[PDB]
Amino acid sequence: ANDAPIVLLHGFTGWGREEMFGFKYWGGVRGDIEQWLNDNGYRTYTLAVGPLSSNWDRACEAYAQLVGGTVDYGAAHAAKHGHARFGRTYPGLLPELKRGGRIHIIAHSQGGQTARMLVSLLENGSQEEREYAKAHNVSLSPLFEGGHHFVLSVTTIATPHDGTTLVNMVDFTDRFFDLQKAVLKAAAVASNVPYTSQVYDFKLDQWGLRRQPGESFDQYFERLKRSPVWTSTDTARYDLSVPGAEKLNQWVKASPNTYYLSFATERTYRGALTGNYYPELGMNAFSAVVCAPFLGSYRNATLGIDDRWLENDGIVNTFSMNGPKRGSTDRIVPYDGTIKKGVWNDMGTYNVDHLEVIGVDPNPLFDIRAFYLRLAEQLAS
Ligand SMILES: [Ca+2]
Ligand SMILES: [Zn+2]
Repeated sequence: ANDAPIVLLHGFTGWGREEMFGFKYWGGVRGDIEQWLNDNGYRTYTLAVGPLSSNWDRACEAYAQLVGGTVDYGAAHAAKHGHARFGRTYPGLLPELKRGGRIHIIAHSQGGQTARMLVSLLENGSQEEREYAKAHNVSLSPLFEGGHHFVLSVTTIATPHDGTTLVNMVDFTDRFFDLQKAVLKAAAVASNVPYTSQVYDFKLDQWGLRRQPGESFDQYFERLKRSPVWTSTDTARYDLSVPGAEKLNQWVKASPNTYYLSFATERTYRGALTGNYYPELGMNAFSAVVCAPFLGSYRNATLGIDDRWLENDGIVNTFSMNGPKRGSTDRIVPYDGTIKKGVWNDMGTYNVDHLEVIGVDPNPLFDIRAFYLRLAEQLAS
């Protein structure tokens, strides 16, 4: 049926094609997924947006990168949260978008919540931003007007649509920055070295946070921990939690003019005596040692977290991935050989871990190339 190019969108880790000395978030140690899709004749682009920023801030950045222009976070939103209204300036990867072009988004991890929110803003705008604009006589980003539907279909991989319990870990703060550290390591990048090039830009202009000359990432992360991008409600950290994801689900709905596709991942085995889930062999070392124990055993009746939630891919509960449920009116149906419009098409669950699926961690039985080509083909169908 269609011609749409594909835009790749990372999660709460992630970086541009030139960052990390060319080590690709999409493809990691296996290769360059964008290159493969392009070689195969599927036109593909990569967005880079603040890994730790809220989905709102991320969707605003994404809008700017796509159509070109200066990031506008909304004057009501920036006033409420205490950060800059305008951010950086982009050329635009897809100027055709201005004349009725369309796209497909392939989104990993938190990128899936962002892709959802982008769609919902494009279609509906923000009532709150429209009113704050009229009321204080300031300018409004066209992102907030509504009526701008240009995303034809959204595909999510290992997305915490309902939040992930990782956030409830007692040392979640130190362990989450340890993961940024791990993803760094997998790119042959030290955390105790004060690099002179950017390497990994967290894109915190709006918070006025930037890494300093002679500052290592270890040192940078300590500061980040104490900044509003870790401690405010306007953070990846918040939209990632269970209550945070459910809040997003209350206003971020499936558009009827988009097709939605979900892929779940798992890398655990159930223990028969405990009913706990444990990391399979070959699961990435950091999630194996640090995150998966906790994820496979944390229950919390007040949060409605029971045995359903224990299966996981090393970072996100598997139950969370098939589509938003908590606080949502979206429909989820299992893939029947056809992609239905306006609902979540549950493409099933793959025995792959969170970082193996984008190839950041090796997995020789996972045929990452055929995986992505099949996705590309399905989107074109
Ligand atoms: Ca592995
Ligand atoms: Zn913000």
